[PDB]
Amino acid sequence: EQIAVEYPIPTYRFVVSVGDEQIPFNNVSGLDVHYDVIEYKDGIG
Amino acid sequence: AITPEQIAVEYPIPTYRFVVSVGDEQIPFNNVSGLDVHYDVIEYKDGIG
Repeated sequence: EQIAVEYPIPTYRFVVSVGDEQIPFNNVSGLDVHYDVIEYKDGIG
Repeated sequence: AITPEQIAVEYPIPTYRFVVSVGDEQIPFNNVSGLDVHYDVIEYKDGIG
């Protein structure tokens, strides 16, 4: 009983601080982590 | 309509799947090359052609 449901956080409820001061921004993007892929192949498969 | 046996019999073989044995042991490898046979050429010319 009492199934609990949670919804994701809205995207507009964010606060940005640069250095040690808070600056009201309008849009922040690009916080991505990217790793290269190294591949090695042998003759036997 | 071509069956896999027909491909095994008549089609050419690719060059990416191979096994290498060194002495009495098998060692995986990434690239093998240089398996060439070369002969020298001996020439002799006559005065009449």
